[PDB]
Amino acid sequence: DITTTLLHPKGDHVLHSHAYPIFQTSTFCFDSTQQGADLFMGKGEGHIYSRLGNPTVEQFEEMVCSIEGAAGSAAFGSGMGAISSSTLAFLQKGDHLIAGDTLYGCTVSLFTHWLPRFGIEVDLIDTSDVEKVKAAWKPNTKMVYLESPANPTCKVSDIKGIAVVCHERGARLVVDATFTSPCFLKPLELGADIALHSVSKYINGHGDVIGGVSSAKTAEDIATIKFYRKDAGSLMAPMDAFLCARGMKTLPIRMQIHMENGLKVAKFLEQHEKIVKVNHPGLESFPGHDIAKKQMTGYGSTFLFEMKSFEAAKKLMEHLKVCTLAVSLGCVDTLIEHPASMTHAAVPENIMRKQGITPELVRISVGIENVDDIIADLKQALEL
Amino acid sequence: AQDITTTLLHPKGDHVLHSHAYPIFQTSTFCFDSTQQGADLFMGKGEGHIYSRLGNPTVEQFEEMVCSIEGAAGSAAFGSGMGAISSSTLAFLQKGDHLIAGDTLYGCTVSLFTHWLPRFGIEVDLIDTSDVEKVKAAWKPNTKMVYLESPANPTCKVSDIKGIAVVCHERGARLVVDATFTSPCFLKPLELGADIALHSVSKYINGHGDVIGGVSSAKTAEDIATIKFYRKDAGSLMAPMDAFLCARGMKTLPIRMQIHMENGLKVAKFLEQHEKIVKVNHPGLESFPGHDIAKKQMTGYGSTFLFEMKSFEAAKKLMEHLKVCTLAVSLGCVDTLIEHPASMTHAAVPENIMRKQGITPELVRISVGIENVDDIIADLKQALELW
Amino acid sequence: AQDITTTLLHPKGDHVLHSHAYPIFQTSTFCFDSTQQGADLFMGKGEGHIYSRLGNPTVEQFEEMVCSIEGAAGSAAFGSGMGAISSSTLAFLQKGDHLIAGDTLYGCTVSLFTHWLPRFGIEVDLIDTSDVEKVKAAWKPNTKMVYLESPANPTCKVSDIKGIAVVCHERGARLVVDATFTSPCFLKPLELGADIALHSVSKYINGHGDVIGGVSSAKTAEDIATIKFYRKDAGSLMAPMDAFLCARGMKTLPIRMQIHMENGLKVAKFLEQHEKIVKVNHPGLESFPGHDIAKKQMTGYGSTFLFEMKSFEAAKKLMEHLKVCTLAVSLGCVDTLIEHPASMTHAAVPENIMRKQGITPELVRISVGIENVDDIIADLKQALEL
Amino acid sequence: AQDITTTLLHPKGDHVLHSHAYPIFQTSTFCFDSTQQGADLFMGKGEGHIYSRLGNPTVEQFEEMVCSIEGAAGSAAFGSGMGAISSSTLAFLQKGDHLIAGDTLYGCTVSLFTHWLPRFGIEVDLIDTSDVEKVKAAWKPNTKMVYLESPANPTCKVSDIKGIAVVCHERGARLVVDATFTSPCFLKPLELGADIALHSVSKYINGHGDVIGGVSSAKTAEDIATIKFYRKDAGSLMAPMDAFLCARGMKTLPIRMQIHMENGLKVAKFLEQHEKIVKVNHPGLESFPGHDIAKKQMTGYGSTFLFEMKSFEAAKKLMEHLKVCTLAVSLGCVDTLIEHPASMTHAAVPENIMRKQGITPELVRISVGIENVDDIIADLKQALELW
Ligand SMILES: C/C=C(/N=C/c1c(COP(=O)(O)O)cnc(C)c1O)C(=O)O
Ligand SMILES: C/C=C(/N=C/c1c(COP(=O)(O)O)cnc(C)c1O)C(=O)O
Ligand SMILES: C/C=C(/N=C/c1c(COP(=O)(O)O)cnc(C)c1O)C(=O)O
Ligand SMILES: C/C=C(/N=C/c1c(COP(=O)(O)O)cnc(C)c1O)C(=O)O
Repeated sequence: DITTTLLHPKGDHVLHSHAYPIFQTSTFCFDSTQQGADLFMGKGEGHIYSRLGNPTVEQFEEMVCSIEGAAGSAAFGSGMGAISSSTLAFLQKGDHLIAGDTLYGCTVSLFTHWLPRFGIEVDLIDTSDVEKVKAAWKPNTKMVYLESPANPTCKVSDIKGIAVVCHERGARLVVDATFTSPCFLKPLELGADIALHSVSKYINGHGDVIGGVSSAKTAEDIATIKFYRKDAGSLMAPMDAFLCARGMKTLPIRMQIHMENGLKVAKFLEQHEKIVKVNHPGLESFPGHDIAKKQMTGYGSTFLFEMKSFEAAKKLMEHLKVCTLAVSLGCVDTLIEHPASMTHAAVPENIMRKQGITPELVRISVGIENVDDIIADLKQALEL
Repeated sequence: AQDITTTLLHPKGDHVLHSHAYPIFQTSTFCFDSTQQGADLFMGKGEGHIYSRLGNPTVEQFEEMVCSIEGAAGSAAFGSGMGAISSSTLAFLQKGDHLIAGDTLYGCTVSLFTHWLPRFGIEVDLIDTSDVEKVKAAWKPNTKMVYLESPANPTCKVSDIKGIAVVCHERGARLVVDATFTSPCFLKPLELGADIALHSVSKYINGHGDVIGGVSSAKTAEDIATIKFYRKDAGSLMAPMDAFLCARGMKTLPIRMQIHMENGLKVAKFLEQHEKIVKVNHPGLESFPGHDIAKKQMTGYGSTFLFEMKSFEAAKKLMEHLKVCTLAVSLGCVDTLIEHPASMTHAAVPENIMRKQGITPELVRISVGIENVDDIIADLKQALELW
Repeated sequence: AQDITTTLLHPKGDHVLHSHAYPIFQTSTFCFDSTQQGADLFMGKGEGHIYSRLGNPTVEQFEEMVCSIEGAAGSAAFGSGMGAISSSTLAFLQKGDHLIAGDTLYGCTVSLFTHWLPRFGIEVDLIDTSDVEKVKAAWKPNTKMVYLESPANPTCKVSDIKGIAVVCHERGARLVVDATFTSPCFLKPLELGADIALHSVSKYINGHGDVIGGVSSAKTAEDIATIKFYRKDAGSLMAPMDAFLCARGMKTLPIRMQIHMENGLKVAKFLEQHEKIVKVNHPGLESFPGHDIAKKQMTGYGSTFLFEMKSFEAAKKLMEHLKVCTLAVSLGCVDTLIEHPASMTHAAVPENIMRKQGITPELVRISVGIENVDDIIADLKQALEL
Repeated sequence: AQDITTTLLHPKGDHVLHSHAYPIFQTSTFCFDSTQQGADLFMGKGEGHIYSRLGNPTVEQFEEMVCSIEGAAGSAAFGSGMGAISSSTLAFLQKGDHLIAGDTLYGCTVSLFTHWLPRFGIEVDLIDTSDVEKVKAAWKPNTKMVYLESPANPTCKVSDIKGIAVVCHERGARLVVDATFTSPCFLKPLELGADIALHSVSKYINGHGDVIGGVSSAKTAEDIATIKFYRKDAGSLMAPMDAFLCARGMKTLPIRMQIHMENGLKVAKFLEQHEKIVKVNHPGLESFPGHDIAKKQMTGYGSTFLFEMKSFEAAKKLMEHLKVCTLAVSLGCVDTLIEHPASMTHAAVPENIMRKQGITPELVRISVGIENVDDIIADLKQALELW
């Protein structure tokens, strides 16, 4: 399994240190002018300046790279840094982007407010249907951007299918795989060109850092991403890379519990009288199931369910003793949130409708607490 | 008027659990009391926090410190100076807009303005901003922004910020000034007419060579809100631990800058009179073109400057035989740094731009630290006197 | 009743500024509202903080977490396991007192008991604590404390904590137990009758090999107050950053221990049936001397144990041709560690005490991590075939 | 002779992976090349590391900086000043030995010496060490150590270190000096004859009020080894992150101490001439007993000192109405702190020792920071002139 690989990453120890040191430094010394000049031309081994490359950050990069099966990986200050760099490194004025109609709030914001200002045409469309992608296609389409399962509805897209369309028609396929982690979803393995995550979520898993990572199938593309990063300036700080690498050491073990717990909570909720419906990709009733079952080796533990009214949703969210009312996901403890008024509050009403987000929906992120304790907490907030 | 040393040591805000040092909020998310209290914070209603990308208390304390020396309506911290530059430009500029920028800029700003902006349909001209008439001559009906570095990295070329600000204000353009080389102790672009002042905190502000970060300050509440809206989507964030270090570094900014200024001038004068040195580009020297603008618009000088040797081989012999100065890029550190712009910080700048910047293989850039100045001068002197 | 996994993920206490992760109070000192309020806090009156050596909120959060698994009146965090050991013993023992300690202990514990305590006028007898009668026989009118590790470092020798605690209760002596090797998931000494339970946090509790720290937990409020009073003067503090990392590490302690246990047992059994191996000392093996006491007193096992090679040359050959296991001291990390006690962790212990501990150039100690066991066995197997 | 400022900015030792800032070795253990190479390291042969309790690279960098200003054979870092004091005393003293210590000491040092040492069969007398004759009169055949704090916390009482060192040297006792209040910039006890100089690093050395730590330096390789042998068993360690912060703090130590010294003297003179102030105990004042000794044995003054108000009520009124000084214990921070010894730092000192120490409810201790001195003085003045 992946645990051994993550505990035994490639490369040398620094001064025989067992834990890899924190290179809390901005700059690096040169042995000579020639050696420094050589490093700026990409010749020889070594470092220059932490924005171009930091050993502690590179160590975390290598960890993600190996699990993704990439040619390379780039860490950023946030998921949004990885997202904006994995798109604006490639898209320019006159290009067209097709994006999933259902996305994290700030991704909607990026694609909807910023890209069109830079002359980039953007269409949000229902990517759970490959033919809708073929129809939205234009002669200037350079990229398709997917989340799958999507935030917050878990809507599934056919990554393999869309990848074939992209390869045939000369477009990059970019997949935000935050919700599932690289334990269970490896988009590069499905034909995607770029796979990215908010490391703030499962990969770090401890709710104490914000970070992003992007991984590219080709050496050229990862180099472009790092060239953009050098100029856009969204970096992972060395301390944060130390914590992300450290949190990643328990990643495969944490996901196993996340997946089993998310599944059990979802079923509990699904057969409860108070719950209209549960959107979990691992349920036989959920419309994305057959594709998700086939394209993923497991499931994350964040999903959405429907209450009968706003009052009922508020009442449930406000009477949990173990679950915490908070945005974010993928933390070791259970989080709960209300998309309409929180993570997706700023989404234009028209895109809101297309996503199917209403005041009755509540989103949960199941931690690794004992399941029966979290089922019990939900139970008393539902019935009592 | 309370001195700046005092202001930086006593920033406004409540203590947290009576802690003397401001804690490190190494957290991603924040808890809500109720769905209403959370919904409201997302609406901008009420006091509190949601998520560190949107606002982190440790970072916010550092932003308050900066906002207070700058005299701004607000400040935003970033993962790097480049994060601050991207967000202070691309937050306002859009396809069809025109930017006038100084022709002498930090190499990666050159790359940003030259490779990325045009790909986004932004028109860019690099102009000699030391001449206001040339800025006027480059102006177009669609000009939206002027971006300046003064003194410029690495040649110390001085631009008339005041004079340029008048033209921006008459014609509806934002004036954005990168004041990294001088620090906000000595250069306050918002007091000179700029709309935005920004810094690589990586340099003087932090001062200890152990953090990369950026900060941008705006004259107007609206502009700082727009910048932070961009930051939220573009994602260049200062990490809580890095904010804690920069705020800590900043506690000694005024006294460090006083020593930097005085050391830098003494080193420049020593070099200026040395047989081996052809020319010294320090804006505090009377021989420097633009000394008169610099002395009127600033209140001191940073300690990073450029000088000319007789040859490239002479520059290398100097650079490689120092025992106190360290050969490395960056600047504004407590210890003295030295580098060769032509093959290092500015090695990727396109040939025509490098020629217009005046960067040759004979040039050496020094960033003088806070060591005893006699030790620094004796180190340079022994290297210049080598067999 | 809430499960321990849930308990560790939901520590008691107020959030600071609504922060989800508990903040790192990297501060030395704290402000007072008024002279009266400062003065009151110095007298233990009212709620609040003064100075991090007396108490730091980040450190106290970690302390609360540990106090909960142990079932203690209170816990104290220190700069190291040795700080915990020194403070848990010398806070109580004074000139003329007598201490009985297990004869097989961590090397620096031996150094502490054998070099420093007798200089402070404290009499120390190291005796075989796996036999309760040898404890009774070694007793004196001035015996104030019994100190144990079980299973012991590095031989895993098991003592009957519960039987020894009865003797201590009867005779007016504190029982102090170093439970580092087992973690508080599996061994809770305060539940067996011990007065104090301590750990090198550097090991399983943190579990990520990147911090050094100690913790001590006491059955009574008066004893933990005494320990903290010693700590105020001796000055072995846990740093706020390290407390943040230990609390964070501890968030996964129960799942990590479960894997450590099952992994360790599988590796012990593989070695027990390999022809190159004379014996395996794992308290969870049916063939191990104190197995019955250990099954009864503990609810699982740590994954650090000792095995015997045929010669020094074979032991060396094994340790130096492993590709996954790392040659290094320490234990309880996420990754597998391996060490040669005779020349490393216990190199400094006097011949005298080494004879009685049964440590020889042929013993190798492994600390099995949470890697896939099949990878650890494959590494071991490959080295044993050269 | 290279200045101390330069020396601290340019410490000996190789760079790690060419990193300009020294990395933080947040690790517990270290890998061995072979069983022989590890065996060797346990015997003390070869270069390298084993385990962070025995030695950590980031902590050793901080130790070398301290060793370099002290002039020592080696230094050892601890989790606190109290860890440095414990390990500097109990590593040497054993049952039957006798210690002479100053009668005016930091509260917890009093607790250590009067509560813990006697329990270990060590005999202790607290003596007025400002009188060398009183030290000689308290000497016994078994005296093994004299421990001094000078100027003492909180009364600034001055001991003659040099004169007392002569007696220690003649009679085979170690002289241990706690030099926390003055910093190693201004007081170097190893140059005056001490065997051991120690500090709470939590104060001036780190300077930023965000770390608790201790350091002890010895004149002899054998003594520093014994101190470290004790440390490995007593377990008071400086954490790698804390060592990183202390080393970074120490980079500005000389300039910070220069401002502390000047500010502190100016505040003392202001208070000394103020109608509301009865007496000022600053060892830099001509009116202070022991000024002549302090001026001869130190090359400057710390900025923490004590003054006497007309009453407890007057003291409380002053302490509670300041806006730039912060009411809190500790000292040597960049910002100004103020404290009431009688009910705070020394509230736990036995009545007899407190009468000997001279501590009354009328005394206020101020630790003067690096704020502009006019701002600090104006803040004191407005509080002293309250309705
Ligand atoms: C508060 C944030 C939430 N999500 C964020 C997120 C990001 C953005 O990642 P940074 O937050 O920039 O690291 C990217 N991609 C996905 C699928 C996401 O869900 C949340 O929903 O609760
Ligand atoms: C290695 C870096 C050098 N400069 C950087 C720099 C930045 C960029 O700031 P970050 O490096 O992104 O924090 C922005 N603005 C100015 C005037 C700069 O000098 C250097 O010159 O040596
Ligand atoms: C290198 C250290 C090893 N052990 C340490 C240890 C300590 C001491 O704990 P600090 O090292 O002070 O945290 C206390 N108690 C026990 C049963 C221990 O094994 C080791 O054996 O490999
Ligand atoms: C709050 C602390 C104060 N003092 C401390 C101190 C220590 C003890 O050092 P740690 O505090 O253990 O680093 C040792 N030696 C001296 C002369 C001291 O002043 C104080 O006075 O206000």
